[PDB]
Amino acid sequence: MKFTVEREHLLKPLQQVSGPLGRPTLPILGNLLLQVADGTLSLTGTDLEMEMVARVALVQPHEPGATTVPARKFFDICRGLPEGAEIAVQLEGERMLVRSGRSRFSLSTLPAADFPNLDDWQSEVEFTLPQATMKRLIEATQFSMAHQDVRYYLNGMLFETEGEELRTVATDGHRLAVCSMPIGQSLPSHSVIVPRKGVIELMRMLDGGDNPLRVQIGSNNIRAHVGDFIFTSKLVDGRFPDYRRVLPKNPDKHLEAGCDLLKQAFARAAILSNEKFRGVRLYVSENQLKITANNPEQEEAEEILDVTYSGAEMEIGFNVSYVLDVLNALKCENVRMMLTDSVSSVQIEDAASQSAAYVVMPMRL
Amino acid sequence: MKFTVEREHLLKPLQQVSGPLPILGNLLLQVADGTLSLTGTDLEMEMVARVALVQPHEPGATTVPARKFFDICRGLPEGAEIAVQLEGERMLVRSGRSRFSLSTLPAADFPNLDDWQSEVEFTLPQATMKRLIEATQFSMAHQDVRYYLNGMLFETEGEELRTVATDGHRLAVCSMPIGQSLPSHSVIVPRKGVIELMRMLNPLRVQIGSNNIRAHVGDFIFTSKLVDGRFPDYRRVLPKNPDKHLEAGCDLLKQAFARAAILSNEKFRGVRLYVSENQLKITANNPEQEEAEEILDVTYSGAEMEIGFNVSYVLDVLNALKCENVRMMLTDSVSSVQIEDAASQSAAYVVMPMRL
Ligand SMILES: O=C(O)c1cc2[nH]c3c(c2cc1Cl)CCCC3
Ligand SMILES: [Ca+2]
Ligand SMILES: [Ca+2]
Ligand SMILES: [Ca+2]
Ligand SMILES: [Ca+2]
Ligand SMILES: [Ca+2]
Repeated sequence: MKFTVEREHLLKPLQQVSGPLGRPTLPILGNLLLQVADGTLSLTGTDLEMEMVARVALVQPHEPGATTVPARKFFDICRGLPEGAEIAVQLEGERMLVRSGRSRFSLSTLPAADFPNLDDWQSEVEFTLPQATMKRLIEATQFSMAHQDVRYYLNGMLFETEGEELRTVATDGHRLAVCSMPIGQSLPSHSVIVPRKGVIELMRMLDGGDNPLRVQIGSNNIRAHVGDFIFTSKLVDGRFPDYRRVLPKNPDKHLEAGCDLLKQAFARAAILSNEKFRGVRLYVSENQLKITANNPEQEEAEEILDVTYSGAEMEIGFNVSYVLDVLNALKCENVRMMLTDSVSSVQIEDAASQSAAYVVMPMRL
Repeated sequence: MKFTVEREHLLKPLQQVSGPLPILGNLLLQVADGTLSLTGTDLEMEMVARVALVQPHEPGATTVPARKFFDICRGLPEGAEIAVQLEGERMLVRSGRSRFSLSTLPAADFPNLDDWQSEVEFTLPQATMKRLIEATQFSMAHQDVRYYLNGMLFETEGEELRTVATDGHRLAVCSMPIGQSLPSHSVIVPRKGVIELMRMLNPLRVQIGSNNIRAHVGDFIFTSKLVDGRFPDYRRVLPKNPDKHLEAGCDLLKQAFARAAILSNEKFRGVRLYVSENQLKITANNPEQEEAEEILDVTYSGAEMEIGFNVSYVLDVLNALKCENVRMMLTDSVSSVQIEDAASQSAAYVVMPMRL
């Protein structure tokens, strides 16, 4: 194996493939697979559940072959080299030698034959969509995912195809987020759970260019194709909850308010809320919302806002962190809070769009 | 106590006094004459800020949580007026239609530092004191049992102010002329107070006493206790005669160190240096049998030798230097090495050799 590549053509691909890799349990998991074949350098990083592949064209003389080298060490060397540095790489048995100017580097290798290989799988549904659409879908729901839960299925994100739309669903049991976006393609119905790190990697590969994203989904796998990068991940088997049964059936009390004004009022009030439970009180009356928070230290905050509201008065408690999470994810001018009573969930949406909806459970305080 | 003041005039002062026991997490607010005074402390050091009050005000003093009162004022929108009044066991904060009642502790209970006399006084530009601290800060010890090293020596001599810092493995010296005739004096400022003095940096007026150090800049006053101990003489740490002189490009030397370090030992990162005529070879290796080598064009001419260095110690020096050319003054394979900028003698750095 032999290749010479300019620093900047190797740098970003190296960062991408290293994504799925802190403390590797076994030595080979800390390594990247390098392959030179048909004038192309393929790089691969894995964690047994997912793979990130980068393909790099070779304009300089090269020789076929494959080896694995430490990801972090090889990335650090290339990054450390000066801009425009020519990086000559050759496999020499047990070591891979890296040369650039009068800089010399020798890396430990493990056989390419020993590198983990995710089994082949048959695609069942395929569609293309803009990178921006995928970014929107992930950023709207990502925060609602559970962290290291025993209910493994909640630690991921549901991906749903229905009609002309692609949909994401995330919930941690306490609060729910759901976002739908049209893609202009007739789709069958699949409901697959994408793991936590898979959601991160999907988000990582969107460089904000106009390169379309090609998505393939199977019974047990998902694949995402952006530019010269191919991401494959195994899916999480389980029974993910339906969002249609979590959405409030009867929201009779609709409140409309400025998103940023609601956000900054909640943020100021949060300062004096209970440090563990993060509870804020909401009193809603005609065209006005009052936000109050108190902690065991006997401290009190109060905020008063002009809103649009015609319904009956009610008092309701919320975990302020959940509300602030929703409002930061919406990033719009006007927000809509769909209420029922003090013991039922709220539905929070963008006032101008039904494409995203949020459900937060009420709180006793 | 009662005052109404613009948000703009509180933001900067609040940030400075929240720099440095339950009462230590609070800020002392005093209203006297036509001034609001804000004080934060950690028992060792103290930061006082003054802000003028033109709106109807009432004199008095209380204490309120530092992080909370700051987060409230900063959380409010720009152009907001902030009305504050003490009402029994609570301080009421009002702006627009935002209300805040914070828990209080009496002003009489707030820990004030003992009164002390100034023995040495001098004024110097902000940029000079920044320069003096920046050049030596990294060489301070962190949690060493030798408490006198957990800080920085401030020395006056002739017309110069000098900072010295050492962790026993590497030492840093920097001298700057301030244009004033000074008495010879040395004091040790605690590392926490050193970093605080750095953040507040229009001349700075400095007052040094037997057990305290004070700094006046703008409308802020920083007072800190001194570390009571005997600090090592830098004059005896500098090598007697480093006859071997290596001159290298600062950035090239930096990058060649950072790249080689990648393949050194993860626990104690060191590189080997082979010096010959107009060439420097930087090598490194690890328990995985991995090797790095960096060849550099330099200016030397002296005798060939091999010497190892801790990567972090050298990089720290080169990052402080921020210059074109670095001069490395060597003696032998087992002795300390002096590092300086090639064009200036203001700063000197001494690093122990490392065995690899
Ligand atoms: O390596 C050196 O030149 C060196 C020598 C030193 N001798 C002493 C210290 C010291 C530091 C260095 Cl860097 C600090 C504590 C007092 C005695
Ligand atoms: Ca080799
Ligand atoms: Ca003022
Ligand atoms: Ca000032
Ligand atoms: Ca030699
Ligand atoms: Ca050696």
